[PDB]
Amino acid sequence: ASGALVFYSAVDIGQDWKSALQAAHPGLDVRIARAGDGHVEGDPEEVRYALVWKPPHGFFARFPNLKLVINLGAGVDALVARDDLPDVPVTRLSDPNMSQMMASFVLFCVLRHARDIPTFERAQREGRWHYVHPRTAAEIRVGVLGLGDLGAAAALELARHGFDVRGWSRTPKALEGVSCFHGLEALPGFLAGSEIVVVMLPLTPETRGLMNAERLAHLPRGAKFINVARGPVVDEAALIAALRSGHIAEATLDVFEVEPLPVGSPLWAMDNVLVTPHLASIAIPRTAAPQIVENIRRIEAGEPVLNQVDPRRGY
Amino acid sequence: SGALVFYSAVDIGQDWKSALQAAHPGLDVRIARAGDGHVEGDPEEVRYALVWKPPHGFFARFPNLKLVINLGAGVDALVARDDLPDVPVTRLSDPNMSQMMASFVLFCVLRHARDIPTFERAQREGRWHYVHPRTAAEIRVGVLGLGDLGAAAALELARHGFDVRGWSRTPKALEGVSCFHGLEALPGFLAGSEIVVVMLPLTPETRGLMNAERLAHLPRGAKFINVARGPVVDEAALIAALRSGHIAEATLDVFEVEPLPVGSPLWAMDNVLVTPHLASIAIPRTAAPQIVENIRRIEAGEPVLNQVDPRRGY
Ligand SMILES: NC(=O)C1=CN([C@@H]2O[C@H](COP(=O)(O)OP(=O)(O)OC[C@H]3O[C@@H](n4cnc5c(N)ncnc54)[C@H](OP(=O)(O)O)[C@@H]3O)[C@@H](O)[C@H]2O)C=CC1
Ligand SMILES: NC(=O)C1=CN([C@@H]2O[C@H](COP(=O)(O)OP(=O)(O)OC[C@H]3O[C@@H](n4cnc5c(N)ncnc54)[C@H](OP(=O)(O)O)[C@@H]3O)[C@@H](O)[C@H]2O)C=CC1
Repeated sequence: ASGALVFYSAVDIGQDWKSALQAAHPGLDVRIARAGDGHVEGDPEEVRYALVWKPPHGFFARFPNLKLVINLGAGVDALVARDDLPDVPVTRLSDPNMSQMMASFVLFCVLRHARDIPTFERAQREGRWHYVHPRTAAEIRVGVLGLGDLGAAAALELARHGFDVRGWSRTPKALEGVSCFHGLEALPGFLAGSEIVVVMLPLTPETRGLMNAERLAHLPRGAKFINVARGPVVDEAALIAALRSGHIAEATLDVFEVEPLPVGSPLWAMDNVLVTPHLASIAIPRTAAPQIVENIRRIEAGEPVLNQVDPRRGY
Repeated sequence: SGALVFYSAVDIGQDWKSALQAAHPGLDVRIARAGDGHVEGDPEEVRYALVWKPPHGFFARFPNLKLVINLGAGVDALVARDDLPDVPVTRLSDPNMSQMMASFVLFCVLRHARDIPTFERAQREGRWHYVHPRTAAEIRVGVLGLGDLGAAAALELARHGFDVRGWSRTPKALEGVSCFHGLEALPGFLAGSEIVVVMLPLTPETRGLMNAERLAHLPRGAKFINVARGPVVDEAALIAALRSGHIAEATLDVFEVEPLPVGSPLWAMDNVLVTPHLASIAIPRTAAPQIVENIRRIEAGEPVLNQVDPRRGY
């Protein structure tokens, strides 16, 4: 006995999401809220599901019969910090296609550093052919901070390519072919062995500024630093200082403390830093829709929903 | 077992010697002198030769040679020699080398597929510009050559969700890859390849295969990767196709003349990535086992692994 789904995003095409959802669930009542103020036509009491990205303040209070919130990203740090969040299950998008895209992107980042590509790019700009003897993957230790839906998938993929892979999480995890560390006490040792490090942590009060000057100093000199998580997990000023002193040799950064990265940032002009504009992975309507309609079915049947977030923890 | 002679001006003989002796205790390994190939000891005891571009007449020093092993996966220079002895000729081709090449090809493809050169151009201008990412399933990737390296790369590309196709001389079946074969099918193979990866050996048939005409069969805006041999591509024709925008971007590990001459237009192109011929390499420790296994086989009268056809050139 399905109710209506309301959609809000200023940065996603409502019609694409609507078409995909209706293909997965014929006859689903989908209402596209208006960008900016969230105004939506129809009876708001019929709305039971909300698929959103950064909706206006008070948006959820429009819909008193809301049974389910779905964030349009894998991250929920802004959503869970809201004062108007209703006391219902909160879910995020986290499908195998998103997983694959993120894992492939992380692999690209790691391989790019592992195969000395920034050295060749620097040399190419000078018109210089200079052979550098390649290293095998087995020689290189790669650490993944976070072993969740995305982090574990990336770690497992890195392991397939022959890297000596390690992972860090909050609680114990077993992951075949990956050296698993857990807890804050183990973090220095985890970092000490990570020649290449990949940040795949959600942003929470515990992770905010985790990679500060002290944590960066635990990485071995010449480490390669990749952030595909959230910018404020890293103390950006401290990363810059560590890049400038040569403690961090190179970095690939998809996320930043302030996005877009301000024009004045020293990171722009550094030829040992690769800046991507926060697009490591995204949900695609056609492949994201099935899990959404499955959660609609579950909420109406009284079954527990997939990909539920803990609003207190923030992931 | 007889003695193995080693020749290379660009590989450390001691590392190869140590690895071979670990895999085959007591193996008589003789390091020939760089430049002229002079070696101490009785040359009649030498039965195996592990070489990279040895001097002219090098093999004629060793009349009891039973086996040649090239220190690369490619053998185009070796098989063109007038002094090559009529014995089995093998190349290095181990699963570690395979993995390294496959990972490198994956890096190249992902770099193009995820629009990285666009972000690098933008970064150099201090400009933040979002470009909506494409799923791997939307992107067709073609691999020219489906051998030890080519098939491994194609299979890896398929794991990442790309619509992968492959081209070879004779029919091949490769799970999850659209296989084309023969010269008649090449235009159609290329026409569907948004990203193309050259993984062909250099032979008279493949030399200049990717000429102006073949490049024109690729769709406009194609991304072009060469990790094979430079002369498979008509370099001047590639440059012209880059300049006209028919080829959007390229990643080139190999060139007609290596090192790439300083005057080449390719150096200064921000849509071209130049790497200095190092896509994949043999590592002594993991390459040695197959070499000592072929020594065992040649002495037992068993057929050798990774034999090349000197007439065909691979
Ligand atoms: N750049 C981009 O475009 C994108 C970025 N992201 C970001 O990636 C993040 C990761 O996604 P995903 O893997 O699915 O997240 P998950 O919620 O599935 O997993 C989070 C992981 O982080 C660990 N973790 C959380 N807090 C701590 C802590 N204080 N100390 C140690 N480990 C901690 C968890 O450990 P445990 O389970 O034991 O608690 C778990 O291993 C998202 O939250 C989002 O911020 C996601 C998609 C795209
Ligand atoms: N850049 C670098 O650092 C490196 C480059 N290489 C290069 O990679 C090349 C390929 O390696 P590898 O996969 O092991 O080689 P293989 O010898 O195992 O396979 C060769 C492939 O090329 C195909 N082929 C040959 N001639 C033609 C033709 N005329 N038309 C169509 N297809 C053709 C073959 O088809 P069929 O099977 O039907 O015969 C086969 O699939 C090597 O020759 C070497 O030059 C290798 C390692 C490192």
